[PDB]
Amino acid sequence: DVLSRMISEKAALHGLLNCLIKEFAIPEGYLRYEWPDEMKGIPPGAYFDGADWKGIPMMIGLPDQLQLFVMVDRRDTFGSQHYLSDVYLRQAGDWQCPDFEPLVARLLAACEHIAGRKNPELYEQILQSQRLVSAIVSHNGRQRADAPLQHYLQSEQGLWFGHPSHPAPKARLWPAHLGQEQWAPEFQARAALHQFEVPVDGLHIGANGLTPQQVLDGFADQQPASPGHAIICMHPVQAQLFMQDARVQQLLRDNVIRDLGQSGRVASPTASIRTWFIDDHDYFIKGSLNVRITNCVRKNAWYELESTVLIDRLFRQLLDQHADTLGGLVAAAEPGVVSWSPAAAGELDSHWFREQTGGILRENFCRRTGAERSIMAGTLFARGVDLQPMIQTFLRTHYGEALDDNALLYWFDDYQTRLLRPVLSLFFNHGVVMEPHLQNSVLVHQQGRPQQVLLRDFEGVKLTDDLGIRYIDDDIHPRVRQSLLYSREQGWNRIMYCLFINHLSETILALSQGRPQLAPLMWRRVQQQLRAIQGELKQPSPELDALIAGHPVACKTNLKVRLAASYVRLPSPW
Ligand SMILES: Nc1ncnc2c1ncn2[C@@H]1O[C@H](CO)[C@@H](O)[C@H]1O
Repeated sequence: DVLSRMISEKAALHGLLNCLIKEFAIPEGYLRYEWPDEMKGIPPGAYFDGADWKGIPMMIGLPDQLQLFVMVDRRDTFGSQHYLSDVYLRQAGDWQCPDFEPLVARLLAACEHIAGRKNPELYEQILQSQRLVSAIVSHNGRQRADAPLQHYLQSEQGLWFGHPSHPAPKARLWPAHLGQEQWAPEFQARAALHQFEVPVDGLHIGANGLTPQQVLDGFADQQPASPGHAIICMHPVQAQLFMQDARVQQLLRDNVIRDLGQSGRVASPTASIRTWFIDDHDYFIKGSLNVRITNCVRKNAWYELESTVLIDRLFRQLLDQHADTLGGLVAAAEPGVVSWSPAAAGELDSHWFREQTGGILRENFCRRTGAERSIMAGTLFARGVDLQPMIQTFLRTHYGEALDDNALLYWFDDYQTRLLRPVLSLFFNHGVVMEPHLQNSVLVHQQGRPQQVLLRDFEGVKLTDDLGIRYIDDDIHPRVRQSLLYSREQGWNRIMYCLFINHLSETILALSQGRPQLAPLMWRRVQQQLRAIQGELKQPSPELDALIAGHPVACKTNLKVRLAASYVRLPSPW
C-alpha cells in the first residue's frame, strides 16, 4: 500500500520520461550518454551495484540551467529503454532526487519552456493518473504476476499502467461524482448497460450481412419494447450526460422516449473504456462517451458512424476477394451500427443525438480465436504488478524452460511477420491506413506460438487520397468523406509511428529486458522483414525504400500535443 504508491510513481515516472525523451530530448538533441562532471548528490548505489555500473549514464540538458541524470539499460534511437535508477536533477549545482510530485512539477515545468506552452490541467491530470495507478496496483498486487496474459478479458483488464509513453494514461475526467472504480476495467468493473425505449422512426441502422433487427438484437434484448419502438443502450456514464441535455429532458417529459434502468446486458468495459465485452456474446458493444480519455473525447461522431459501415463492407470485399494482396490480414468485423434521433429534429440536432446514442458492434473474435488463446498486445508487452514485463514469465511457462536468446528472436520473428505483412500490404496495395498500435492489436496464440495478430478499430482507419479513397462508393456525405481522407504522407506517418514507435519498439523493449544486446539484432530482423515484404507488394512504395535504407521514423507526440497531432522525427535503429 505504501509499496503500492511507490510502484505507481515509478511507472508514471517512467511513462513520463518516455514522453520527454521521444518528444523533446532526442528530436531537439538535448540528450547525451555520458557521466556528469560532478557526481556530488548522486549516491554510489544509484549507478554502481557492487560489481559494475548499473548500465549507461543518460544526461539531458533541459535548456534552462536544469540538468537530468538517469541510468538507462541501453542506447536507443527510439527512446525505448529501461530506467535503472531514480532521476536526479541540477541547477547551479548539487544533484538531488525530489519526490514524485516535485519531480513532475519540474520536468513538466521544463517541457513547457521547450514547447512555449503550458497546461495546468495536465499537471493535475498527471497526479490523478498516478493516484489511480496506486489504487490499481494496490487492488491487484496480490495476483500471479502474469495472470493478465492467461485470458482475453483479463488482459483487457491487466493494463495496469496504461500508455507506456503518455503523461496521464489512466486519467478519465468524467464527473468525479460518478466514481472511478466502477468504470475501470482494471478493477474488474462490470455493469448492466444503460437502456432507452425509443421509437423505430428515429433509428439509423447500418448493418452488413445482418438484418436491421439483428443489429438491435446484438445491442439490447429487443423484447421489452412496445411496438413501433426499440431498445438502444449506452454507457451508464454516457446515459447521465446524455440526459443532461435540455433536448432529452424534453423527450423524456413527453414520453417520446423512456429511460429504462441500467437494465441492459451485464458487460465488462475493455481497456478502451467505452467498449464492452460480454463472454460468448457474438459482439463487443462499442458505444460513445463524451469524456476525454487519454487524448480525445470518445464519441462516435455521426460521420464516423456512417464510415464504420463502409469500412466493414470494404474489409469484407477485400478479405473475400483480395486475400493474397493482404499479407495475411485478420480483422474484427464492425458489422452493425445504431444511432437514434427524433424523427423530425433538424440536423444540428439529429447529428448531436446520433453521436450521443451511437453504437457499433465488433465481432467478439474470441469465439473465432479462443478466450485463453488471444491476448491484447498492449498488455502482452506491459509491466505487471512488479514492474516486470509479463511476456517473460508467460513464455517461460509456455516453453517449459527458460528461453535462450535464439528462442526469443524466433518468437519475436513470428510475431512481427504477422503484424507487418497485413498492415503494410493494406497500405501500399490498397491505401487502407490502419492504426495498429498496441491497443488496436490482439495476439492470437497456439500456446505461446503466435498465430494471428488481430487488428481492429475502424475509427482509426483512414484512406489515402491517391489510392485508399477509391473504394469510396461516391454517394457519401462530404463531411464523412472528409473524416476518412488521409493525405498519403499524413497517412504514412501514422503507419510508421504505429508499427514502429508505439508497437514493436515496445515488443522489443519487453522481450529484451535484461538482455539489451537483443535489441539491435531484433531490429535488423525487422529490416529484413521490411525488405522481404516489400519484395511481395503489388504497388510502389518509396516511403518503404526510404525507411529500409534507414531514413528517420515518424513518431506521434502525446505530451507535446497536450502542452501546445504533431509528429516528430526519430533516428532509425539501422
Ligand atoms: N500503447 C497504447 N497506445 C495507444 N493507446 C493505448 C495504449 N495503451 C492503452 N491505450 C488506450 O487505448 C485507447 C486509444 O485508442 C485509449 O483509451 C488509451 O488510453
